[PDB]
Amino acid sequence: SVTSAKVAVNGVQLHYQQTGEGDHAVLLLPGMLGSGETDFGPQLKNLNKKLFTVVAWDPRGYGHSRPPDRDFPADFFERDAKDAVDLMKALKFKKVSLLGWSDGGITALIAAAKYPSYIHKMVIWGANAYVTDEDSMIYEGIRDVSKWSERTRKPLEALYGYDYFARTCEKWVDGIRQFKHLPDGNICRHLLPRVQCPALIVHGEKDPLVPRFHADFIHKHVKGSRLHLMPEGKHNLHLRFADEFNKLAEDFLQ
Ligand SMILES: NC(=O)[C@@H](N)Cc1ccc(O)cc1
Ligand SMILES: [Mg+2]
Ligand SMILES: [Mn+2]
Repeated sequence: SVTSAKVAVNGVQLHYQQTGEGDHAVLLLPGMLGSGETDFGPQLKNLNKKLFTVVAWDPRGYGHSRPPDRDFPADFFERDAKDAVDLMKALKFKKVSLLGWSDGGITALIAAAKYPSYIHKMVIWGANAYVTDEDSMIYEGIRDVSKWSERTRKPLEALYGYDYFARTCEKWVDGIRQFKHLPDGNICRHLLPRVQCPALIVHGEKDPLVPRFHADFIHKHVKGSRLHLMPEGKHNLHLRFADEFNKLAEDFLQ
């Protein structure tokens, strides 16, 4: 059973889902336009409820954390990272582990680096710490939700309605473009060496959105990290291979 609610954090009413009675608190961080409802069903259902207390949050402007509407300032990943940690603190957790997917993995990396005393362990997949020319072709190619996959679009179109979905996606691409102009096309290359907790980087070898060199780079610069490659995994490996992923995550977190 899962409970949904909102809590006031940094001027916004953030929505989140929570389940479990475990003493090990875990936050599930969704990707672009994601939410606990669309990105973490299998985890909120199957992660061990005796071992963990699981929380899946909706970044401001995403999921049900509306208003406000989503905007992408130069520091939007850092703003989400602060909101995520403040949300867990508002929920009274003294320390937490992070499971971050894609943009959520980027967010998790930043949170671990900026609030090291609050993060126990971290599991991230599909994240990229910077943008290259190869990446540009990829994100520019997804700007138009019209060309998106029918199966991948349906859930977001249902949650937000076509208009908000389409527009926010365009604004997301515009936000990423700004990183390309910065030195090293940096998003969080500089924070990787500051992650002090045990980290597990998972990557689907058939991931069509994030080239593997991005996972290799994060693995290289996050001290003590482990890199797990899934031969058949794509970008949504925690959903397509949920039992395998959940087992992997549960083993690492304990
Ligand atoms: N779903 C998300 O959170 C995006 N980070 C996925 C993505 C990665 C790289 C890209 O070039 C484009 C899209
Ligand atoms: Mg450089
Ligand atoms: Mn929600």
